[PDB]
Amino acid sequence: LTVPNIPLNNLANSRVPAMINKMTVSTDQNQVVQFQNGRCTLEGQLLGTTPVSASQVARIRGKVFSTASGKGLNLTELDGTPYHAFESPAPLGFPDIGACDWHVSTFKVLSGDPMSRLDVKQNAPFAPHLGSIEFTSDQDPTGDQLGTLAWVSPSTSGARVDPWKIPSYGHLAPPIFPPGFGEAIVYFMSDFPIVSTAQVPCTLPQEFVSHFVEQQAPVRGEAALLHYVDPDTHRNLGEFKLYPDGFITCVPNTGGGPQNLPTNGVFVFSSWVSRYYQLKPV
Amino acid sequence: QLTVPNIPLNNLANSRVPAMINKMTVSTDQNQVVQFQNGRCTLEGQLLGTTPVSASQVARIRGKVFSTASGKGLNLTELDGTPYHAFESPAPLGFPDIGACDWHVSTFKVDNLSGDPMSRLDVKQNAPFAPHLGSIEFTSDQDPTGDQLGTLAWVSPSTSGARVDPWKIPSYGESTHLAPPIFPPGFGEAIVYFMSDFPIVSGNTAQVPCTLPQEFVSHFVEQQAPVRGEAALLHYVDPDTHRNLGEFKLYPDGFITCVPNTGGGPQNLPTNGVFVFSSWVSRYYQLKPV
Ligand SMILES: CC(=O)N[C@@H]1[C@@H](O[C@@H]2O[C@H](CO)[C@H](O)[C@H](O)[C@H]2O)[C@H](O[C@@H]2O[C@@H](C)[C@@H](O)[C@@H](O)[C@@H]2O)[C@@H](CO)O[C@H]1O
Ligand SMILES: CC(=O)N[C@@H]1[C@@H](O[C@@H]2O[C@H](CO)[C@H](O)[C@H](O)[C@H]2O)[C@H](O[C@@H]2O[C@@H](C)[C@@H](O)[C@@H](O)[C@@H]2O)[C@@H](CO)O[C@H]1O
Repeated sequence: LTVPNIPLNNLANSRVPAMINKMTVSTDQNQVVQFQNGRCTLEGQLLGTTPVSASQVARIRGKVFSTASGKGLNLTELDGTPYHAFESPAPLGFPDIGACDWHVSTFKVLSGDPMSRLDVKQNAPFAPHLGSIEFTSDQDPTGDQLGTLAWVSPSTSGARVDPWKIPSYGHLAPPIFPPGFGEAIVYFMSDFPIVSTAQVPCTLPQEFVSHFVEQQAPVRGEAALLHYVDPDTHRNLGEFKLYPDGFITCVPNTGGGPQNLPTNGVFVFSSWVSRYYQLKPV
Repeated sequence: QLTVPNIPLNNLANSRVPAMINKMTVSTDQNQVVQFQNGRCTLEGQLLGTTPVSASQVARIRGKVFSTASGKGLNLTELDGTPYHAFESPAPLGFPDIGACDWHVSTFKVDNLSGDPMSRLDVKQNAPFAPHLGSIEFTSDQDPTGDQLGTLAWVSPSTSGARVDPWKIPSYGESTHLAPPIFPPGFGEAIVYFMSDFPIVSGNTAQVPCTLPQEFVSHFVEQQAPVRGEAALLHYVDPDTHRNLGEFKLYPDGFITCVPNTGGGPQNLPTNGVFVFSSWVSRYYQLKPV
């Protein structure tokens, strides 16, 4: 097993199309998350709606159809092949930013302005598991539309967007529980236009996901001990544990944590360790 | 030891636009020379041109809005906001390389958002287009200010009568330190182009070619493998049956070739195959047609 030999700031977010710009721990270190993207086991098994490429993250494709009030999308996979309402929560790569309006910029798969912005609410007709969502748009999209989540905003006036939530979809990756004993889940944060924190967290950089899928490495221990290394001085900046279920922890120093580390370090696999191997605080 | 990504073609990203690869092809003129600045990396992991590491850096722009007596522009930075220094690159890393057309780039202001946060920056590749020196002019129907970060959304012709040719690169300048041209390397070989659907208005097709899938680029950067021959022989393999569907050569300078059958080529291959490194071979190794 290896992890990507790529500095953190050259890694992509796995929940929105953006680069990672810092790490952090949650304000409540017992907080449980259940992100559906950026989920993959160390052996390379994708979970939830997680796709392989950073260019599949938080994208939607579907055929426009007429609903009672306007238009909707009958979803397909991003490659245009049919979506089958089966075991996954939604088509692969479907956004997982819950409890907010989405604004998705799509094109018809040209003359004039080719873009449509689809404004999607997560209310009753939002049924991505079944394969359909509704939208309003100031443009006139028709046919086969492919696009990318552009920004998010509150579901109702006065509400706030919490990008730590996931949608109700109508094989949902399981919750990630802080494993105890002072360890805290490490979240990888990206700037992203959120109207009304304005950073989106994820639990694995996208290139970690493709790395695990590509490598199909056997898991040889209860956790993988990683070092976060300065690529210029080659000094070890901190210890992290990578768990088989596909998330990373550290022991954050009180009043601090991985948010105080440089954002240009490289994670390097060091050794397999037991589940209760104690980390040096960071 | 050199490997290539164990990822099927349809799960690979384009290295010139933010899109997934949906097929391979060869150019209609098989002697056509290209000089793309993104998707460029040697087998030893040396990035060339403006090529970034991540698929989510591809064809993106960041900069600070400034005004002139005549209009507005962006003073470019790198995508992480750090200063862009004109040195040995054509532009900031990840900067689009779709030449000779108007660009339409959707940006947001980095940091307390209210209302519609997006601005569409309309960029012309005329005189004020000087990304190598670190600035471009734009017009916009919105009101972007401050630190704007965004992604190429679509492209359209420079003039009314014109077409978009996504096989061209910009004029970045003046010496701009371009990644060198890629010539078809002889022995009946044709460069393999990886295509993605993308909104090109008034292109002959709505597709953008690139010469390396983006995950190949990051793979080479990570691996930092030594080059041990004049070319790497690859097989394109069906992941279910494990059978070899065709021979390809991967060159040290960072591109892939095949010998296409007359009237055909890799465009006729299934799109769910995986490239696998086979062996190092001589420059003169003659490929079986595909
Ligand atoms: C449909 C539409 O055009 N709505 C505009 C408002 O934005 C909507 O806000 C609601 C919640 O209030 C919801 O997020 C929709 O998805 C938004 O499209 C707009 O409100 C202003 O901008 C919003 C994004 C909101 O977040 C806030 O910034 C502000 O109230 C109003 C005001 O210009 O115009 C509406 O047309
Ligand atoms: C500034 C503007 O919005 N102009 C509209 C034209 O779009 C511009 O076309 C020029 C080239 O003529 C260039 O591509 C700019 O980037 C565009 O913004 C528009 O042209 C029509 O739509 C274009 C996207 C393109 O498909 C063109 O072939 C087509 O004629 C014209 C016509 O609607 O209106 C202009 O106001």
